[PDB]
Amino acid sequence: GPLGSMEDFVRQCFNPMIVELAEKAMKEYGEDPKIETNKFAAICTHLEVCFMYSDFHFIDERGESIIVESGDPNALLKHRFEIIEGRDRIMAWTVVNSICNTTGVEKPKFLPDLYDYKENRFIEIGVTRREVHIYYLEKANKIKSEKTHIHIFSFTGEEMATKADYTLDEESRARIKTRLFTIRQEMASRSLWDSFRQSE
Ligand SMILES: O=c1[nH]c(-c2ccc(-c3nnn[nH]3)cc2)ncc1O
Ligand SMILES: [Mn+2]
Ligand SMILES: [Mn+2]
Repeated sequence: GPLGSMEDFVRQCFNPMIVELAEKAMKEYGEDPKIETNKFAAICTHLEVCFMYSDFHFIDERGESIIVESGDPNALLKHRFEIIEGRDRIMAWTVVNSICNTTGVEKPKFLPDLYDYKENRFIEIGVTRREVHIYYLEKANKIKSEKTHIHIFSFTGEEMATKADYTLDEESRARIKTRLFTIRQEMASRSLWDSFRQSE
């Protein structure tokens, strides 16, 4: 079929909030979304997975973890996750320092993606177009800090997580995998996938 533009794919297939946050992130690092387009799409995808990982997960009045998918969570519930990704560098470290001084949890050396108030740990989310194990190993080597939990998704449904602890229920992680499958399939119909995959 005809080759589409990755720009078009991104703007048509990700929520505008995600696209804007990705643009802001690339600007901050001196990267042009209109030239590093596979990167733009990868940044959107990862950001979306971070949001999806956190979506609908609360902690109840009794202090326990619950899932609320209706868009009307009662006011006494607290979000289970803090989202660190998507924030500019100053605000991200501000949020991390806050958590670390509050919870007593040690300070990471690089910004992680989420903080889990149930499991009391930072999470690094990975999304890879390669084998999850190789990618798990790469993230781990950069982290070097036994505290941060790593959770890797691929575009083909494989996951790998620290100590085989997957944090979330199967249905939550299936939502993420279904979304990644949808992204891959749509890129493929626009003849964007092979390149996108190979560029990692
Ligand atoms: O885990 C994170 N990953 C990424 C990410 C950034 C760029 C790319 C990329 N660049 N060129 N192609 N892809 C892929 C992932 N950003 C933040 C993360 O926490
Ligand atoms: Mn990150
Ligand atoms: Mn990440």
